[PDB]
Amino acid sequence: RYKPDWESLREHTVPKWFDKAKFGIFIHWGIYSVPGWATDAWFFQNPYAEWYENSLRIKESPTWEYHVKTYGENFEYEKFADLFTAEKWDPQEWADLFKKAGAKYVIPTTKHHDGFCLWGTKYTDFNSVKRGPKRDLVGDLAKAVREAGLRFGVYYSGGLDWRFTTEPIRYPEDLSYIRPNTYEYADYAYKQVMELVDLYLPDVLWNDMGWPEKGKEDLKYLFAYYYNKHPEGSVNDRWGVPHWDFKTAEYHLPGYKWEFTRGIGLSFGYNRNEHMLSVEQLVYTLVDVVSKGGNLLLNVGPKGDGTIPDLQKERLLGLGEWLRKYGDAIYGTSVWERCCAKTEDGTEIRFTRKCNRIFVIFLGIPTGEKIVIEDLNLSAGTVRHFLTGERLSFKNVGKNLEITVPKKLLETDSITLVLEAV
Amino acid sequence: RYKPDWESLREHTVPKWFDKAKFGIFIHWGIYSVPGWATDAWFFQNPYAEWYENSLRIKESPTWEYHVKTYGENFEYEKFADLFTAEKWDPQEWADLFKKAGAKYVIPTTKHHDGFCLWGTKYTDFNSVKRGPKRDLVGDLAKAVREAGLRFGVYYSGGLDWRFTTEPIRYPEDLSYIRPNTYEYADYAYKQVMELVDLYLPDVLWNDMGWPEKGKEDLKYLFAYYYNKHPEGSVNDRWGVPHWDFKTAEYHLPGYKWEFTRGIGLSFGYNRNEHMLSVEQLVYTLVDVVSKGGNLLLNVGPKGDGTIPDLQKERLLGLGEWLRKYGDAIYGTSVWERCCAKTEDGTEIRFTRKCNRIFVIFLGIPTGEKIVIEDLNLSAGTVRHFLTGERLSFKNVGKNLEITVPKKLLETDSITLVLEAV
Amino acid sequence: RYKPDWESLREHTVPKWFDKAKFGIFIHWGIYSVPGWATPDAWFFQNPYAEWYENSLRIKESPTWEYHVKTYGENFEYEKFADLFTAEKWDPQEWADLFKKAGAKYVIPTTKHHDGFCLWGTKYTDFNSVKRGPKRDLVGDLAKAVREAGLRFGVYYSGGLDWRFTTEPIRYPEDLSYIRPNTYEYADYAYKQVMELVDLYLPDVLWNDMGWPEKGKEDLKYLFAYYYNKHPEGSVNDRWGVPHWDFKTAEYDLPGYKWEFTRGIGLSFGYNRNEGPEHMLSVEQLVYTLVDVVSKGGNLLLNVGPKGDGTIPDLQKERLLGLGEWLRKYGDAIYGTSVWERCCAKTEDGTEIRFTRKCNRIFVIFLGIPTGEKIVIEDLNLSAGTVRHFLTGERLSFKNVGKNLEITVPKKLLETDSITLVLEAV
Amino acid sequence: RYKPDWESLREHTVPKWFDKAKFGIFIHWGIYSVPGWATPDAWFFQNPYAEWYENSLRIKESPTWEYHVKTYGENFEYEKFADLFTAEKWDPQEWADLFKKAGAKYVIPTTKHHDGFCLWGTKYTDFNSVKRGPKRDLVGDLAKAVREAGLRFGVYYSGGLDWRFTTEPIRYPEDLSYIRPNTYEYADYAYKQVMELVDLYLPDVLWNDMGWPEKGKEDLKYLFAYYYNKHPEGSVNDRWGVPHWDFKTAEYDLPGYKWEFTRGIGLSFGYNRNEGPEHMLSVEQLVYTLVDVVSKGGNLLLNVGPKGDGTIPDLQKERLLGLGEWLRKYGDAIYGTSVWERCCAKTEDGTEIRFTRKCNRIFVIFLGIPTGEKIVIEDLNLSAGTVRHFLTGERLSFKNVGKNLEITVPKKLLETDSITLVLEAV
Repeated sequence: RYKPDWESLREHTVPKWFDKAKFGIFIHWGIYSVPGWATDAWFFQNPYAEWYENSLRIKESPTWEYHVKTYGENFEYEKFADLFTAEKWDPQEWADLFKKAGAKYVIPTTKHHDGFCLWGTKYTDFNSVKRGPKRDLVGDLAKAVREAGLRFGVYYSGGLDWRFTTEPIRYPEDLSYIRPNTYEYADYAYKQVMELVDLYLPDVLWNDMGWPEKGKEDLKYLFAYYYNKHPEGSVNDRWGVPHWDFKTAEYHLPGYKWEFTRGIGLSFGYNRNEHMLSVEQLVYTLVDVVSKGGNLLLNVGPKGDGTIPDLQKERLLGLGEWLRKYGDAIYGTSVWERCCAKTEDGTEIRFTRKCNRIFVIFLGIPTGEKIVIEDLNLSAGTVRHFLTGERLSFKNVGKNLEITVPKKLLETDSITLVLEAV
Repeated sequence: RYKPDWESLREHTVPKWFDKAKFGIFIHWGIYSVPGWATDAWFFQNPYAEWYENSLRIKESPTWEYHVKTYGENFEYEKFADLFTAEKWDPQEWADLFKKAGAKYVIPTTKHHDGFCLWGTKYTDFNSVKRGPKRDLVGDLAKAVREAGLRFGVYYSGGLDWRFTTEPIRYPEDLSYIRPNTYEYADYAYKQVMELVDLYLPDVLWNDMGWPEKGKEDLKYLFAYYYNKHPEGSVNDRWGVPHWDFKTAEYHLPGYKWEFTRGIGLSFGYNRNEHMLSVEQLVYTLVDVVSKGGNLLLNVGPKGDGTIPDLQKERLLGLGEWLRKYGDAIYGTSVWERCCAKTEDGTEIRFTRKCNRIFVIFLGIPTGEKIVIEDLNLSAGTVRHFLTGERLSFKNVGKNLEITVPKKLLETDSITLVLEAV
Repeated sequence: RYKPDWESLREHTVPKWFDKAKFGIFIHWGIYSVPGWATPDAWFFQNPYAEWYENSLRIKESPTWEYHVKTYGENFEYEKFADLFTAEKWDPQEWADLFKKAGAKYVIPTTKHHDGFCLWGTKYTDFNSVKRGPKRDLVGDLAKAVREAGLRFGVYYSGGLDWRFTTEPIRYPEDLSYIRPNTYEYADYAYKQVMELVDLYLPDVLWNDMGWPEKGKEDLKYLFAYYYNKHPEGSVNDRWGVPHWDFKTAEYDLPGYKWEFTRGIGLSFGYNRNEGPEHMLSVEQLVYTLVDVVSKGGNLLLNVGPKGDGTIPDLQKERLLGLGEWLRKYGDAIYGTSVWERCCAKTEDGTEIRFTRKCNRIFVIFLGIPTGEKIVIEDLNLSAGTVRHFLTGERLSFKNVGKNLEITVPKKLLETDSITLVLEAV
Repeated sequence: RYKPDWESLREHTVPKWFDKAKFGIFIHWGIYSVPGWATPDAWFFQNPYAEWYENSLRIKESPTWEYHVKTYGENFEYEKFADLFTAEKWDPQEWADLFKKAGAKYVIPTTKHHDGFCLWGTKYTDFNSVKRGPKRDLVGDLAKAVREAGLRFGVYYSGGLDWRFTTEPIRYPEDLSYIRPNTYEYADYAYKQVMELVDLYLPDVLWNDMGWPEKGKEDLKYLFAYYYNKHPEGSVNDRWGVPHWDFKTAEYDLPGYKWEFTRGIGLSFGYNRNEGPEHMLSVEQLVYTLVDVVSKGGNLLLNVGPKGDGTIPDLQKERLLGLGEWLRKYGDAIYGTSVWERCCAKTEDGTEIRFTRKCNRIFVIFLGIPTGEKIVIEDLNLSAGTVRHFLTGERLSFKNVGKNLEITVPKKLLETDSITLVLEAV
């Protein structure tokens, strides 16, 4: 039984499925998806479309100029809640896209910074049941995501809620005082995350932007309650308290579990003006992250009508096809003695490990047969072209390792050459 | 004038009437009185009928099985509030029962763990004025209790309120995190106890299960306000702060005032399945408690219709008759140099003291005339059969004391032989 | 057993002996007693308290600074009075028997006053009576003498103030909020010294002064639990700045808690040469103070300021024995009493009256003796039964007359009392 | 790099070596080892722990107080055992090779137990092994010997308890909440001493005991960051009373965190003369304890209590080598394993069973060897593939039969095992 203090809660370690999953889908979707527009002066020129309302409150910004042109100056940001009808939304079609993309978990924004809630919460009427789609989007997405056999978590903007503030964030230091600040908000955040736990029992609680100072001691109780109901549940590292199951990162060997998050593009919310990572670059991000002990949480930004855009869908299916082929070198693997290496050509290389098996993943395919890995030595054994299963020649030449893999096998690979030694 | 800090409030000592009263009546009565049913796995097999709702939230328990049989699985615990009509309730009949039982104070549950309030509180509609009896039960019981010349206090479940939680207590350690937890509850508890003070000015504030952590500093102010309005008021020791007027106990020579509480049976709330303490055993509990500096708070559990059950009433009237006879050896007494002694026969003995007078109370009546009290010596004087006032022979034989009391006088006593030395 | 948290420590109520004691002796005695001198907003510039001599000396051009420079010299540091403090003619058995005869039930000397000098052989400083002037453990030897005479023994300790740890004087009352030792080192020192007093002498009272250092306040829940588990009948005053205390103190309806009034037989606490009998209370005024305090639920802690050589001046000796004769006589109306429903009344004439209580008996103590047989107490009625003259037991005639009470005491029985007419209602 | 705040310090997970180590040696050795004596609610009056000798001695009329007065005399203070502690026949290379042969992967001696005596040349007290009996840095010389044998080296430190700073004994368990050093001085001392151990010996485990002084708890976020940045493979137990720890401890579904069970080969931790083989575990019981602990995700920290002269008694020596032979054999089922889906099972006969895991392999360790070829494990089914006898590798016939598991192991292969039948599922 977990107790509500930091010493006891650190008994809860990252669950097995999370370390083994490797790849998950972030979904940023709300009333900001309706306009879906973006471009130290970062907040004046904000490339993140989820931040639309903040950008709109800055009357000197490009966002305000776009809004007046499109919707008119008398159109409050709140009004987007009536436009957000998600008419073309099919949660089974989403889940199946995510499944074929190779994802093992999915995490939608239940409430982003703008305070709009995508479920039928009883602590505010500013929600998707009373407004917009007249629908519990979190609950319907959950059923569908799990109908596809995937795990389901929830994002919650605990640290920011612009239903509780009026002045915008213009500079990064404005974040230290433009927060809800009240005891009432601390209660509200606690009650809303407890509600998500009771209604949807998520496998991940993914907070953002810190937790209200007045509510930090509540998390002792919230985590104990969560873990005692759901020990395979997990918690990210954005609460500003001394517990977390995994760390997060946006810039990118650790002994702790962590997770790298980014959009297919730059923006997390849908952005009309959009800069995208090719299929190839997304494969090299996945591999590099997993080789260093991490999971990749890749963000999809749907449109207001519930459709995932064209350029996003095709990057995701291209990722999933590469994962059906090279999945055994990704899923369920631990790190090696080191993550990295190069060739004389200048091709980078990444290692993973399932038992005594170890996978060597090239970020690219070498032109030539004779490949020379700088500063690697292998202790005897047998080494194979993973994809074909074909035995290859190898010897140790000094500090380097010489391997020759036929042109025949190189042409079968897609995006990465993958080998496998025992 | 009392100030709101612990150093000043400890100037408030237990008032005179409380130490002199010796015997009070707990009354556990609410919507749980309607079903009135009970049997480390204590919470699965909970013999306390007040805990019905908690037991019902455990779907694997005998309570849930009884409830489905009797009321059906679609019957919410809250629905008992409409059944709780207290139609046969007569508060003057209660008070007069308590008076003849020998009680000097009465304490009903204004709000137990289930959160239902027996007065017309303005901070929730889950109360006896809006629901059930359409009546202020705390206010009517108060008037009647004081019409009989008795003092009136209030119990309040500050530490537990199941209107603010959904998950049940299964194990004792669940109590450390399954509490309301919010700032809103801390305010609610403070406001509701302030309301009881303003409406009913009780002579005892009897909290239960601790006070919300977020509200503990409020009690500085609440106690100062209470004492400055009502210096003869008193406060129990279940707030989890550094002040109290008397201690409480459920298991049973101290320099501090305390109070032992138990049901006539095991359960505090009415329990169909019910194990009762005979009249005799209740007399020996009273005496033993008072001889050690305590008061006995004995609990009555009425039925939903407002009647105190048969077996409870008869135990209470049997207690009160013994108190009309031997009351001067109980009421208004202080402890002696020691509480206790035995005879060679093995009969226990207890001492009390009014001035230089001291009472020797046997838990039983010896068969024989010659009685031998082990390890007692008396400094000269005169020693009498309390009930008859008759002088007796006595001498000191070593460390023991020999007394002979005629068979004639022994037969007049009921339950206890009582003597009196000067 | 007591545990070290404030909630648990409230279980320790005031010991029955201290409640019943009613009267005890303070003793302010130290190296300040050697010069033994003070003057007849600006209290610290013209300090009439001889204990405060070093502080006054630190204030250039104070009256104490005049008397120090002419009498001892400017180049003569206060610390060196410790070698002049020899206690030549000290006899602890002579003190303990004086105090016994005075009616006192407990005795409390200053083990360390504000100047930091310790009157026992503490191991945490050499600035003490064993290494310096007396070459004697004064606290220990007085403890034994006091205890052989059958009295309880407490210790005073200046926790909040130690001038061995500060240089700058207190000039104004607001200076007390910052001119303190302030260090963690000082907090440890104070804790270790009071633990040492507990272990060596197991006193019946721990009487701190001037608050406890802020950094050491949390230590006191450990020290109090430690003290009480070794000595359940121990007691603690209210000058530590923490939630727990056994009795309150003061130097200036009734309370339901135990408290203690303290004052000198004279004005100054430490011996003052420059203080004649005009600043001293007579035997009458001392009995009136005792009765007044006791009727309000307190003990009186009366201070005696001895000379550097260990003798108590005759003036002070005299008043103590006079008090004791009155207490040998009227003691059954003082010792072991409680408060009545009210403390006070007065006659139409103007003689103050005070009340105490032992069970159903009620003592009516007049502060003075009326010069007429017909006595009218204003604004009092009695529950009646019988009212008698306390000393002889003789029943008197009395009647409630409206809001007042009327009572006939023969001149024969008024002449049997000393200082106070005493009656008794049952 | 690690930063000094609890949130940042959770980044330091338990080092892979400690997770994989499975078995280490405690060594309780000090001046208490000289008398080396204890007895066969009231645990402190009749203490069977020889380490606690000084505390027992402080309790007048305890069994330890009897044995001290007759054997050494009443006037003989516990402190002077430090001069009798000479470690005449101590050889650290002999210990380190015993421990190596026993299969241990780490070794942890008491650098300072509750009595405050330090087994290294600390500069913060003279009450240590360099200035006193051994005239030797015992911690330093054992560290080198342990490290030359290829083992990891930790340090035990009694932070929460130091009897050089308290006089009064622990008589009851509630006394531990207040009879503590309590000063800021003590908090500084403990911090400086453990920083000194870090700087001198850079241990692989910091094993505190009895909590950390409350006034020093905030220091530990600085000390932990300091320790880990100098030594990332370092580890810290859970007896400091702060949010951060690397493994939990105990002396009495599975956990997902690392923990450690500690117990003596006998009852007492420090050497006890008055303790024969009836209070000692056999080789069988030690292997059963190790397996049980490891199947539940812990290491076993087995304590050895050496004599004052530095020798380990033959009884204790014997059991260690027996264990080691079993671990030389079945080590691939212990070292570097993890927990399986469940710890335990039992046969219909009643032989307990435990599980461990290396990748896809699953070891079925019987606590005992069945006396029949047909074996029925209750309430278990296997994912199957193949089940083989671990030692020989030979594939066995097996079938799931309802809720149980059936398995035929020839008598020839049952006779190849020592103490435990071991199987293996792939």
